[PDB]
Amino acid sequence: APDTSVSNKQNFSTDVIYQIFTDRFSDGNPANNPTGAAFDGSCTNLRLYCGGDWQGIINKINDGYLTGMGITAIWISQPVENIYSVINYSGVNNTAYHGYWARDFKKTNPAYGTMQDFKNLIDTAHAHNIKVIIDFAPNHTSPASSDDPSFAENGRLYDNGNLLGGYTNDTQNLFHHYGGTDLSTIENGIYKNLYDLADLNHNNSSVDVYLKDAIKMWLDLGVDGIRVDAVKHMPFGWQKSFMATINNYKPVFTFGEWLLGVNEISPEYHQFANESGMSLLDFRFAQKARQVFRDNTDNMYGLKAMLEGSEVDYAQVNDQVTFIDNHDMERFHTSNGDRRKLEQALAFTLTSRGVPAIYYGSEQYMSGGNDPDNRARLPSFSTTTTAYQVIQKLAPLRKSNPAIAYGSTHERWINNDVIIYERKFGNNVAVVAINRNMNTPASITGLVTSLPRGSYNDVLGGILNGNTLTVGAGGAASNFTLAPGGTAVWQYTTDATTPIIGNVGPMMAKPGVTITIDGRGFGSGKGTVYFGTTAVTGADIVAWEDTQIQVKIPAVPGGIYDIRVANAAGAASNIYDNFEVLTGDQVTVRFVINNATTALGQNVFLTGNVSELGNWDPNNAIGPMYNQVVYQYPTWYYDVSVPAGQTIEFKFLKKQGSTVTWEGGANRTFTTPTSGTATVNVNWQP
Ligand SMILES: C[C@H]1O[C@H](O[C@H]2[C@H](O)[C@@H](O)[C@H](O)O[C@@H]2CO)[C@H](O)[C@@H](O)[C@@H]1N[C@H]1C=C(CO)[C@@H](O[C@H]2O[C@H](CO)[C@@H](O)[C@H](O)[C@H]2O)[C@H](O)[C@H]1O
Ligand SMILES: [Ca+2]
Ligand SMILES: [Ca+2]
Repeated sequence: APDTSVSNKQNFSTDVIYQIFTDRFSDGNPANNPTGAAFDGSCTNLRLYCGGDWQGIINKINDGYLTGMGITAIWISQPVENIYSVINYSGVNNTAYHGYWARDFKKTNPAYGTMQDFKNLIDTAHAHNIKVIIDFAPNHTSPASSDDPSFAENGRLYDNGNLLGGYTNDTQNLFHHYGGTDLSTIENGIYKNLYDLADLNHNNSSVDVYLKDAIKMWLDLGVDGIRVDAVKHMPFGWQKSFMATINNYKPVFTFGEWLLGVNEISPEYHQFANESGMSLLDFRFAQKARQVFRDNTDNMYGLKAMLEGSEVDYAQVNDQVTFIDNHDMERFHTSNGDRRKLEQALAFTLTSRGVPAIYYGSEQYMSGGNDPDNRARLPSFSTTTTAYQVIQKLAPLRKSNPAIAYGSTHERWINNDVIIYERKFGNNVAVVAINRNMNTPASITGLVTSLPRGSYNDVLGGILNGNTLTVGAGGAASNFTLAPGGTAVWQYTTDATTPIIGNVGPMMAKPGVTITIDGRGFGSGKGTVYFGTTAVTGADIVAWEDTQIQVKIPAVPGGIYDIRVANAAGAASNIYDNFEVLTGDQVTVRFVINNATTALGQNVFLTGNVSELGNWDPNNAIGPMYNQVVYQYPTWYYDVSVPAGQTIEFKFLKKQGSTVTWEGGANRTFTTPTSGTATVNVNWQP
């Protein structure tokens, strides 16, 4: 089907996501509203339920509020049943309005709707070519005190009505009981509890299998994407086996939230987007966009350096979800902030690389500080605000112009307050000019673009004071003055004669899974897909058309491969690298090694004979292992995704800089479980 189709669950670069807090959008069914102390119909106590639901979203899709804006994907609050308690935290009452305090991952939150209401939402969104992304928060259940079992619902987890267990007297060890995190280390943030939430123990086989069973249930209901909460607070090896469960079953676009502060660049963050099998909410983008367009704490050279730096640091930058604010930030618009600042920041996000997300109420200029004040009920459904019109004119270009959905980003003109960049994909191009200075016009001289000659009209129709661009020979533009606050977008689309790959989804799966390769210029007739030098042709190519190919992963050994497409005429595409072929289905095994004493700067790692363990390469070994919370030094431990049902060979090693010290003796062997969990507990062999 085409790359822009609503049925494309794997890749979202052609979409614009509207992020809805279900409770704060529209109460379409008053009969499902919480009663008593859990409800506030005026929505002035922002920690109570206001009444918004799935019928309210169905209504705003039907009457054209969302589709008039050009939205093609909706991201809603976690749909699962939550605790019913009103918890009083030092005077103020709190409810699960936000969907994050789960008690049954197999049932719906009835304040939002019934399972029939969820089905009706999937089907009415799809009939209007809107994809549906759900939050999924598998790190915890709800507020709990094992010392006081009467507090809230004591973190109890149910499985479709059946109690699996609570936090007090957890003889099954369904939960973690190591105390609360001080966030000092990533290790500390993973196994210790955050706030008062009952942390799930993913090394318990029942919890592992249950969470994997529950995500497949929501995939069977037709969801198109998953946003997973608190990814830096769950074992990276368990999350990799969780992604393999999704990708080897029904692959959908998945991304997580790993929060970064202003001008924080974390290698672990980039490593997670590049290796987990999921992408990330692009905080690096969001924070620099706020410094330049909102806070004025950096200028356009900072913006340029972030766009240029992130194109390299993210192995698949077209999968990162961008935004200028969301549920974990103060709203972009401030009380004394010029609305043009919000309007330019939205135009910047909508024409940039990645998958744009707009937080509900941006188009109505909502302001508010941090939680809960950034989650007020949206005040109006006015269809005529400038911000609504800016999204309406620009959001369609992600479907119609492949330079915007997939293209590279090239700075063509810049100074402290102005940037003009070009997006380019084959011969499709979009050029965007932004002057953030609200009182000084900018004289543009010397602009050269990849546009053919013509008089290009601003796609924004001059509403943000843009102008026509006259382009002559060699892509040279005639000089112009960019108005104060001016933003203009100019574009040209045409056919690709040669194959170009813009995006691939999923990026990690076992042999036989169908992956989706999107781009332009593939042609009508089936050609060849290369995974490395292995060619797959004929019946293994499930679908071929000019913008999308669906092909089965060949039976190649586990490892990472370059993908390349050749059309029927033998013309080959660009390489899309970093694809990981798994050895098979995954299970997460806890590896524990005792008596492994180390020097300062020396850490313990694991490697072995399958690609998941780095294929005996010390530079690709698993670790550094942990050694503080679950087990303490000199015992080291780590949760590692490993192929299910087979005998692996492995050894531990110590690494300090360039020096590797391998365990002596024979190679260790272990037969892994077919999907469930397991622990290996061994002693260092000198
Ligand atoms: C649990 C929180 O998770 C998300 O934010 C994460 C992010 O995904 C991580 O990878 C990142 O690195 O750390 C962030 C912080 O954990 C999500 O976006 C947050 O909004 C989410 N917050 C929830 C959960 C709770 C905790 O029960 C609520 O806070 C309550 O807890 C405190 C202390 O007990 C009380 O004083 C408050 O009054 C409670 O509301 C939040 O309301 C809710 O937003
Ligand atoms: Ca309601
Ligand atoms: Ca955790």
